[PDB]
Amino acid sequence: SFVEMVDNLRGKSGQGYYVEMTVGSPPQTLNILVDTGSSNFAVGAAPHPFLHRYYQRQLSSTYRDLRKGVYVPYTQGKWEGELGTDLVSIPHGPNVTVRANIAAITESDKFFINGSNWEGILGLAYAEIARPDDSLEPFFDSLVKQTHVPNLFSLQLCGASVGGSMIIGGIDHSLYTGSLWYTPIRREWYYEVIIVRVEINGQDLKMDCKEYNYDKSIVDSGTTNLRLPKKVFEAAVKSIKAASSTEKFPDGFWLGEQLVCWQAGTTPWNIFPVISLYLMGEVTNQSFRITILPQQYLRPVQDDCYKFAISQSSTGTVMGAVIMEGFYVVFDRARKRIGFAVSACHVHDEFRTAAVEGPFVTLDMEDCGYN
Ligand SMILES: CCCN(CCC)C(=O)c1cc(C(N)=O)cc(C(=O)N[C@@H](Cc2cc(F)cc(F)c2)[C@H](O)CNCc2cccc(OC)c2)c1
Repeated sequence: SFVEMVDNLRGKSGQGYYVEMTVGSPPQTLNILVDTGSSNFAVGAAPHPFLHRYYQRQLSSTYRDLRKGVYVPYTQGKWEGELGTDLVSIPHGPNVTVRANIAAITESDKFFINGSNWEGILGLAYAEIARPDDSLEPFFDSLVKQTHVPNLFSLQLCGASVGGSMIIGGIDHSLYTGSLWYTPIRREWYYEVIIVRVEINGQDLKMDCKEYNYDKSIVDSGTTNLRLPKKVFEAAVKSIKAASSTEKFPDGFWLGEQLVCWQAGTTPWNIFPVISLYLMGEVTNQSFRITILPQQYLRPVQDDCYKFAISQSSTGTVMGAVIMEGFYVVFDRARKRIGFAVSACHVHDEFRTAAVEGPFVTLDMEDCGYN
């Protein structure tokens, strides 16, 4: 826990959350995107149309070239660069300084975002998915090994300019209400989890639960939307369409292409269903659920306009930012588990509320994992 880290994240809707950090000596301040969906720490190290500032190795007395190139291909985009090590600090984070690996970005493609206000990315996931390979120690591992910071961190992402908190080294009890519910981290590469059941407005989607994790399911703060496998995505859109059949929307809408609008303050929230994702518990045949409100998957962009924040995937389920926003998420690396709880900055609806509830009985949860 720590009071100094409570409101240390900012960003703008759909553009990711970022925390401030400093690299080098003397300290070079840079806004770094918080990403539990990758494992590389990378910062702009050369001009780019979208970068307001960038890491200048030359000006840091502590830089150290590792003399190795590097590139990382995300679903979204990619960047290329040169590996090295330098001293890093998080102003509004723990009170420590560590020498970590740093990918100085020299070239990028569809990575940086115009007006995002961040110039680097902090992959908080495990070594196994780090580039060039799992020998390039990710930041958090370095932090844990060099300092006493406990091997744990939590994220409180709040919707709307946007903000939230990244509690390094623990859990801050003033950021959530109710009980925390844990789901096992299936394997230490991405923050993989297993979804055992899915319901829309109470109705079980009735799909073989292997489909829910077809390929895999991960907790990705570096992705905006809720990303579902083809078969699942189709099932939901069909279910969500019917629920809101009272009104009609262009196909481009359900495809995330064109937004929809309503006379300011008249958004028909009630016609959009809640989605319940049931996760594997810590005990035998036990699980729990987190419920998302349409206020979470209908991202805001005169009138009130929104984008359908649920898109299909070819790489498994992705519990993105919009899914994390309603809750306080705990990445308990030490106990290989992820905890969920109603956030202090939860979404609102006079007649409905996002939640984390348990316990539930769910037989054969192991069969839900894909192989
Ligand atoms: C956060 C800003 C919001 N953006 C920004 C662009 C509009 C999104 O909404 C978005 C949409 C999509 C999509 N439409 O599918 C994909 C990504 C994405 O790829 N994010 C990674 C971090 C990242 C943020 C960034 F802003 C730009 C960027 F290029 C990448 C993340 O790490 C992916 N983890 C899974 C993984 C897959 C393959 C390879 C891996 O290797 C480790 C990991 C982000």
